[PDB]
Amino acid sequence: EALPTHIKAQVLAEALPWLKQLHGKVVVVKYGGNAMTDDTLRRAFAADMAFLRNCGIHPVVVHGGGPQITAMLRRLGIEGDFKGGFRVTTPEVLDVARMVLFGQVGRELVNLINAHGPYAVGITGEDAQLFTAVRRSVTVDGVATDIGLVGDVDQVNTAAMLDLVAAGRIPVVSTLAPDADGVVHNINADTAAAAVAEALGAEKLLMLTDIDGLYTRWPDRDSLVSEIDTGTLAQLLPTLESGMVPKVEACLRAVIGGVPSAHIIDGRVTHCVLVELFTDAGTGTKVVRG
Amino acid sequence: ALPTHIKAQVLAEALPWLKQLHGKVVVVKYGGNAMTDDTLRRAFAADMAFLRNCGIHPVVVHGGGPQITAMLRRLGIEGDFKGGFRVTTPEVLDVARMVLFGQVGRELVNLINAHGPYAVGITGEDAQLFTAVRRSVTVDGVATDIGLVGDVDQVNTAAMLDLVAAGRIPVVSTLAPDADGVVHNINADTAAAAVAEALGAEKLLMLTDIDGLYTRWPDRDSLVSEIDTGTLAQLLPTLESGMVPKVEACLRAVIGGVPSAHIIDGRVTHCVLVELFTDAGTGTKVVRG
Amino acid sequence: ALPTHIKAQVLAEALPWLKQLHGKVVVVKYGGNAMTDDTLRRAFAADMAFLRNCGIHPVVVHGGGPQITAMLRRLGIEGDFKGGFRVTTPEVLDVARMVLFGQVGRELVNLINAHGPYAVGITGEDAQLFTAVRRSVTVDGVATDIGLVGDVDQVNTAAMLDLVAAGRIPVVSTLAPDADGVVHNINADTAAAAVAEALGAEKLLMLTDIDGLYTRWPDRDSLVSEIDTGTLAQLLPTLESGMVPKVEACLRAVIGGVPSAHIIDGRVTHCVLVELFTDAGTGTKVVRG
Amino acid sequence: EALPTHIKAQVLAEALPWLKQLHGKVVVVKYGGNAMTDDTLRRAFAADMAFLRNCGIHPVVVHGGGPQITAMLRRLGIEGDFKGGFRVTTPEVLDVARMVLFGQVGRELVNLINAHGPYAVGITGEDAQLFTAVRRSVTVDGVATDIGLVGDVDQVNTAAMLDLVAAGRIPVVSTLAPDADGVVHNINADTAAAAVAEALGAEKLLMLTDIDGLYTRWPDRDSLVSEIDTGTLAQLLPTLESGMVPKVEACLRAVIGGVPSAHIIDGRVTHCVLVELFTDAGTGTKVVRG
Amino acid sequence: ALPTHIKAQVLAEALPWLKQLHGKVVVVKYGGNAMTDDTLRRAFAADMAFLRNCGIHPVVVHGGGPQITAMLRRLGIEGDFKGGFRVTTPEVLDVARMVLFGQVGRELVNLINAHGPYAVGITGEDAQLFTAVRRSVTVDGVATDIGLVGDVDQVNTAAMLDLVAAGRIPVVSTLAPDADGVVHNINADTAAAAVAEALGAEKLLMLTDIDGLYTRWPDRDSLVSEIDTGTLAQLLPTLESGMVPKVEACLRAVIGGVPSAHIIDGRVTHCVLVELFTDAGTGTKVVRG
Amino acid sequence: EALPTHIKAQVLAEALPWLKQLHGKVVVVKYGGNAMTDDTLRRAFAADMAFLRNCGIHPVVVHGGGPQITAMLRRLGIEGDFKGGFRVTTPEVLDVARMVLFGQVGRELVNLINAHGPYAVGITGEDAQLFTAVRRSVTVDGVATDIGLVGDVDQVNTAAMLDLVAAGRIPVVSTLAPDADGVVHNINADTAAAAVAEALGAEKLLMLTDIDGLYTRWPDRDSLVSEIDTGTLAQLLPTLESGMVPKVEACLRAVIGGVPSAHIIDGRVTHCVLVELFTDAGTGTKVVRG
Ligand SMILES: CC(=O)N[C@@H](CCC(=O)O)C(=O)O
Ligand SMILES: CC(=O)N[C@@H](CCC(=O)O)C(=O)O
Ligand SMILES: CC(=O)N[C@@H](CCC(=O)O)C(=O)O
Ligand SMILES: CC(=O)N[C@@H](CCC(=O)O)C(=O)O
Ligand SMILES: CC(=O)N[C@@H](CCC(=O)O)C(=O)O
Ligand SMILES: CC(=O)N[C@@H](CCC(=O)O)C(=O)O
Repeated sequence: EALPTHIKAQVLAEALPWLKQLHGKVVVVKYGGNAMTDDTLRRAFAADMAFLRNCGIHPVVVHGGGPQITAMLRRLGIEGDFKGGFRVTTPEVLDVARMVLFGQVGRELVNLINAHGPYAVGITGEDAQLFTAVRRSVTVDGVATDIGLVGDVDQVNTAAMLDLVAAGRIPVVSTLAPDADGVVHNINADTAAAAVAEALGAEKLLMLTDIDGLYTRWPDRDSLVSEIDTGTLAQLLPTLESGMVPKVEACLRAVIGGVPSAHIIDGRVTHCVLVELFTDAGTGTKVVRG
Repeated sequence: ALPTHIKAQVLAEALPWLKQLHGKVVVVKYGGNAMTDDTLRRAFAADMAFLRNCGIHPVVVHGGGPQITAMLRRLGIEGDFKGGFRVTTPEVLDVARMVLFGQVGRELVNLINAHGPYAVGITGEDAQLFTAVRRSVTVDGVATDIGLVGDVDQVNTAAMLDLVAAGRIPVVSTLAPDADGVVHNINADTAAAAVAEALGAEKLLMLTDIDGLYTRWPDRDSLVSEIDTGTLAQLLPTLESGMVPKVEACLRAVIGGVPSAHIIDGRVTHCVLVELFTDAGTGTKVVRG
Repeated sequence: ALPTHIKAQVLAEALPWLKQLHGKVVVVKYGGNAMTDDTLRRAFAADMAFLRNCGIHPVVVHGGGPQITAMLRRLGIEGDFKGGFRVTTPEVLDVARMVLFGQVGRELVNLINAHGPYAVGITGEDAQLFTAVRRSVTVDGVATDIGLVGDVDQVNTAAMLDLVAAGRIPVVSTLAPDADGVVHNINADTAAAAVAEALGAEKLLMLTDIDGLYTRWPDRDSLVSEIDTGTLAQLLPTLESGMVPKVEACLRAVIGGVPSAHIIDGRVTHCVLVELFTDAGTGTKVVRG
Repeated sequence: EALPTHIKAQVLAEALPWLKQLHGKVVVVKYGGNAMTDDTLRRAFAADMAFLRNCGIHPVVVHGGGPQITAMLRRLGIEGDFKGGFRVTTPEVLDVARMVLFGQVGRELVNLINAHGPYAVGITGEDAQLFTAVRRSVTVDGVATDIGLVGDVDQVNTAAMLDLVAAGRIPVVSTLAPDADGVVHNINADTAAAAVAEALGAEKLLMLTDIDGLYTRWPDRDSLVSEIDTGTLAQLLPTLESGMVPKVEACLRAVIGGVPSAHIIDGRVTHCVLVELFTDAGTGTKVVRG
Repeated sequence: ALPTHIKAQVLAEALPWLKQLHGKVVVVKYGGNAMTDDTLRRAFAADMAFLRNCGIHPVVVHGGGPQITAMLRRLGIEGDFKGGFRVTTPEVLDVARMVLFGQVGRELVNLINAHGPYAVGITGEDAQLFTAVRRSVTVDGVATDIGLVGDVDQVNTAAMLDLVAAGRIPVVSTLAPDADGVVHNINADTAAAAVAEALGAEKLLMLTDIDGLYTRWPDRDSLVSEIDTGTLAQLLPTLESGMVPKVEACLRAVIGGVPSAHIIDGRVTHCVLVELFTDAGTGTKVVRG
Repeated sequence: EALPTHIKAQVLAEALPWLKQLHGKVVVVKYGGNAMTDDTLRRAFAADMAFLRNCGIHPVVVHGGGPQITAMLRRLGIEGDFKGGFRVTTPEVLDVARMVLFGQVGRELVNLINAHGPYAVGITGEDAQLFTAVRRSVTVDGVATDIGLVGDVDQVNTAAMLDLVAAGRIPVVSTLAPDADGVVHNINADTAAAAVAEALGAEKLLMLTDIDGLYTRWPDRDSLVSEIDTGTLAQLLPTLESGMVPKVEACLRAVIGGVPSAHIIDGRVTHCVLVELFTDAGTGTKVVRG
């Protein structure tokens, strides 16, 4: 209210280059962290999805739900663990993971976005075979370890996916997918978002995180980088904290696969999506090909 | 081992019904043993792929009462039913939605998708495809609040028909928001009839764990193969409580313009093919009267 | 220098209006200092590109009175105005058309096209997109022939909406043929209102070189931020002659079904963004009453 | 009636793999022999065409009419003969052949199919220049012999043809076609069916015949083959009865030209088309590439 | 040898009629000497290609009475006419259909297709494009059964207009099934008028072996260049029997909404171009009155 | 009136080969000279455009206006000149040129054509960025000379242009266009017509001129040529009168760029367009590739 009108006009006017770049384009947004627990942040995130939609941009939301899965497994008395930052997934764990991600977490996000209109539609790789999985192992200090029904996205039905977007819908993706034999696997949502971004030819991949950005020499807070190329970023990979490794592996996968830029942004900031896309604050970390 | 001239005649006799159903919507209420027995559920999924590959447009509406009850038990959530409806607190809704959409519908989508890229899971929440209005129930003349239980109110018919025209088979979990965004749990039988009417379906099929409608249960000589809605409405107060929702659904759909509704025996492998492409006279057919 | 959390809130607060305008036509009357000052005209063109890149469909109707007068002076053509309209001989029409379509509209098309392939210049002559009917004016009760001056008569709404659906921004020069093919000059304010009504625009924006409607000009305490068409029609005979065409245009558009018309201050950089995506309460909003 | 219901269900269920393979695909069916004279067989054939149509399959019927042509020529007192299994065709014979095939035989089939709906449409290569002919000779013991206005299908308008099928029609093709100079030639219907099958990218070519199938060492009835590759089948060609040579030359042409399989089936069997397509009886003879 | 400025004016004078017919259906009844003489039939086929390549949509309905009679003679089938219609036994129908569709229509399709991929032969049997209803005739007041003779009953207008929109020229043989599937022979003049009305044709052209309508046959001073349907209905009982079907066809078409029907001299090379693109006043034009 | 009807029929019938060649095709017509000053010729030209339109042909009109520009500059007291047959173009001259061409000359032609229906739409390269310019110099006896804001057509938006034609419109093109930096240049209308003809894949380019045709040895009136190949025509280029050089450079550009034929036709003849397209008078000069 206190802000003079000519200043508001200038903020709107400065969005124009970014509206032109994104009009009619796909933007994949990986949604997770505390941005899915704080109620103000969640409603702002959903409003930003409706914002993109009402500018003619095509958002695609890919969500996680690690803590919600862990909580439900505890409530049911199912003992489990993690190893490479991935959840060890028995058939029993997979059923719970799928039921929490698609039947609880994805449902809340669909309903939050739909307070703005008939846009959000929940999907998994199972639906219309929209994408498939291949079982993956993880490295426990150089040795490859079986962790059950954990997968990487293998193939994606680009055409059917873009058909949802053509109808004016915002796909909300829960990261489960069948392999070639129909066995459904749990996929880390960061890696799935990168696979979807590459497959759909997205103009950008946004990854919400609970951090200011990428630090090259953590915990040295002077090591924070606003922009980095994939060559330099791949060298940091052995050095990074285990919590960032999927975020970086996803950025590398997307940008090496042709997505013009991927962005690690602070999901703790209200309207972080609008800040990243329509402002030139230099905030977060931008990854480009190099 | 069957002579080929006999197989040919079985196939040839399907032709009148292929003609009647080609390009038409068929709403199938799926539940009971057809959903839990492994032979029956695989045959049901195959029958959905069969309809799809004849150019027929199936729409599956599924239930999941026992699965919900089992999960509530595991989580220690005690609840009641009233007038056949589950008393739905916000906690019960969350579990119901998570079981129906994240477990039961998921099993059917995967079973159907073994045949091709056809099944898509949806609730009324998705693209606001349908809405709910809160309903009460009258237990001994008094209207009773049972929480977040709804009836299907409005349906985006155009969007639904676009889905089936694109060759998808909607697998519908019966949850939907009201006008204020509050998600309600809807009884799946009532929902299937509402969807059948809204989409202008040519048939409503209601899978049940019984041979058909008995006027004098359990006497198998009281079984009715075909009945009009007028007579069936008179029979309704006399029927066993387990059949009431099935009959109320058939009545609503057929009075709402669906040419026929069918209570069919879901214990029979390929019950959908038997009902649609054969003139066995099995189950109970409901027509307008 | 502005904190990022403040920029975010400015952007977030545009969302209700992005929703209201997405896919809708907005007719903008462009003239006055917004058309001559180099900072304002570049911001106006950028605002048209802004609307286009939000999926909104702007349609610009421009004036050019002073530019016409200047060219007539250079060519030695002496003429008059009557009742605010230019006495239009065939010679005056040729100059008016050449200045409006071949000079003024050309500047705006090029300014907008610095942002992309959007602007297309058109008069009613092109594809017979709209027609004129000759009008007279009454000066002291007597109806006076003022030559080839017209009002917008019929509009090919379907063709115009096809243009904007294709992502083009029509830049309209206000000239049009009558039923016999004779091209008339149309006052741009009256034309913008006629186009807004014909296209079913969601808003009509009228850029003016004033803060808004004053009931007691020049006293800035008589400024009206919102008014209904009934009260505004009563105020009309009392207003300064410079505001009469602006008010008559708003009245015609809103009585003709446009949800709201806006007299906004074209002296303000980005006046279009301010009006549409901000709730500053600036200018004068006209609604049906 | 006596057949138990669970058996009927199983027969229907076993059609599913073949319905999936043929849904949305073209199937060319060459119709001829006694299946066009017996009234029960003819109505069953037409019902099978309506069956395919009402499963979302796209049948294209190509018909012959050798005996009907011969009968009309006899009625008119026009003397003629055969040489390489092909009719010697003067201009006078061509006019009669065209009038009988398109104006009599094709008309009966169109009306039989249309008892089931508005599907069948009669066409020749003349109509919309749907296909052209090139004059062909035949070999009389190693010497090439002119037999008049007899042709092979040269080019086919694949796009216009598929447009008829897109409108939900079942083309009924009489095998006459103009050459490049407009001279209409009579084309053997077996060879024309193979040319149409190749041109339309058909999934299968079905050839109705008055025989159990292909015998490799006729008349040894133990030489009947249910499946044979084109390499092996081409070697039999000099050995075969003159009545089968067009059936085999058509199968070879279609399958070498990319049609996944061609089938010689017994047109004496009611609903032979349904038996072949939706049953795994192993009946008839299937030809595949080898 | 003709001066080029004269050719230019002949071409320029076609423009009003190109405008009237562009995108419109023209139904042409083809028969008589225009169908048998080799110069005339080649010019007729070329004129059909001409219309097609102007964006006009010709639909040809052809006859073949003498050809049918000749084939029946060769086959030894004796038959009669009654009231101008052929007594149609199943045997006569088979020959009529085989001659009309398998011989006469084939010649025209091939002649037209020398100019491009345009002509397609169809009867009412094909895709059930039109149906017949059995008709009798009254010979001296008594209604007489004449076998499988029909009138055009219903027409799939949408399917026919799809054909011409795809750039095809339908060549129609006048045979069609009734409601029970029985194919009837239809008089081609009556059929052409029924098709013209059903397709909303802009013109019906009826080629005839005469200069036009004579009120006092054979006196060439009784020739009528234009007449309204009211007066022409009064003249009908007075006309020679050979003109009756032509006049009854024009009356039916124009009373059924076709703007004009034309009896034109098929003995004249390029009679179709002369009628449509020239204002010679030749033939007889029938308009509503 | 005096002309017998069978002669009129034959004139119409002889148009048929040319109607078949042009149906559904683009024809670019450069309109200029006295055909834009004589009132009978102008109305005949507009009628010929409506004629083409009502035969299903797609005309595209490109117009000039040299004398009208010169007249307006004189009225305004702006001194200017020519050098290589091109107008020396200051910013001041460009503004007048654009205002006269688009706001006066193009307007008269649009209204003349529209007396026949809703067909003509005026456009410049500025509109929807339909085409761009690159500044060009001219040769003054072997030395390259800057003549201000004069351009050649550089790129053309073929798709957007054909969209206007698909709606049934006749584009009337005024030859102004921006360069890559937005600076609008004046383009010689002959060269622009050739660029548009090449870009749209036109079947023919027609250039109205005030001459009988191309003379190879002017003024020898026996040197008039009805047809010439581009190889031979390029050799004449150093010899020709300065007034024909753009006409020839345009024909060469169009035909070398793939337009099947370009035609220099006498704009002094009423209905010259119909004479050229639908008559085989051999009039004018036809240019083909060689
Ligand atoms: C394989 C794996 O770890 N999946 C994640 C899915 C959700 C997320 O990525 O946050 C899990 O927690 O089970
Ligand atoms: C309101 C209500 O009881 N809904 C059902 C939904 C499942 C079903 O109908 O089978 C329930 O058990 O919760
Ligand atoms: C009739 C009339 O006065 N037209 C205006 C057009 C321009 C404008 O409205 O600004 C004129 O000054 O000629
Ligand atoms: C060339 C030739 O023999 N044509 C065949 C056509 C019909 C058929 O193949 O059965 C004929 O009998 O004349
Ligand atoms: C019923 C009838 O007489 N039909 C006509 C068809 C041909 C025509 O009209 O020229 C006939 O002679 O058989
Ligand atoms: C660069 C140039 O000479 N343009 C031309 C445009 C019109 C025409 O070609 O006739 C001019 O006269 O200015």
